[PDB]
Amino acid sequence: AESTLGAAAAQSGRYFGTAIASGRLSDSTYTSIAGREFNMVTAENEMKIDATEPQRGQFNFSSADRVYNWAVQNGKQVRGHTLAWHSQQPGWMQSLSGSALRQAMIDHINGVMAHYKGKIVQWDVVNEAFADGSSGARRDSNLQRSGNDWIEVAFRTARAADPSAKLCYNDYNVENWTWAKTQAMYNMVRDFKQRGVPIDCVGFQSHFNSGSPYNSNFRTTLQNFAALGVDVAITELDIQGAPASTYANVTNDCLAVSRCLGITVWGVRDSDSWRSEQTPLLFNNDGSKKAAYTAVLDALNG
Ligand SMILES: O[C@@H]1[C@@H](O)[C@H](O[C@@H]2CNC[C@H](O)[C@H]2O)OC[C@H]1O
Repeated sequence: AESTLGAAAAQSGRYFGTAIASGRLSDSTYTSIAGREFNMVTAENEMKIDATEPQRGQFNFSSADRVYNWAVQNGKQVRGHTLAWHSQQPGWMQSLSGSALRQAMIDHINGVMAHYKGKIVQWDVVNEAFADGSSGARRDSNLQRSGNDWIEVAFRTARAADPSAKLCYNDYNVENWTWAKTQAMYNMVRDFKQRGVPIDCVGFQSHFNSGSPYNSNFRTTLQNFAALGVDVAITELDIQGAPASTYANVTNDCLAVSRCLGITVWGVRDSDSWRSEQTPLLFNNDGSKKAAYTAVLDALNG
């Protein structure tokens, strides 16, 4: 047994990560608890398209590198998040469509991945490409309107840019095996594997709440994606109300699936959360451990 989340995960070769925000890196409580507890970091915003390429062709890695360097100085690996996405696009990219957008998408992938080549264990190459609801359709965006192949092109680009990185597709509302969105993502990954599209991993954001609740069948989802020949990762876990039982359940689903790489929670203290009103994380506002912390640690320790 181990006394911290990352170390406990590492006993089985897994990680326990968090999202890190550069604007919080002057908060001594934040940096010390995050430093102690996690062995994997995702930048909460700093590696997104707008942050890294604020004008076309003009990269700015200052905030991204602050997060990256904090991670490596503190003994963590890094998940890169995210290269191609409808959200948080800079204005210049929102104005592009079709072939011009395709070139810009490719250029963005190449430039960001080159900056971090060999340094990033997993990239969320593509984020949130499916619609919610019963259709299983692709989400509408400039990217999708450029062609159904946008996603595969992004992956092929990423494979060439950094052959050392695990290339992940990341999404939410894809945890429940019975949901249409989950099935759409399953069919995509299966199709990609069958056609030689390079994809190594699927990220389950795992933003569980009353409208999109955890189900025990998450384990079935994880198993079934693993059986396609991809790793699986829980990438942005948070749970409305931070119920200890649900947190243990998710943890045990990862531990039960050999291809589950690890778990990232989407922030440190409840007050750091993008959904702080839902108190959905493992640490209280004052940095103390919640009941859910103990349930996760105990699960990681068997
Ligand atoms: O600061 C928030 C940030 O937490 C949020 O992160 C996204 C949550 N939804 C899924 C995405 O994959 C995450 O990047 O993005 C919006 C920011 O304002």
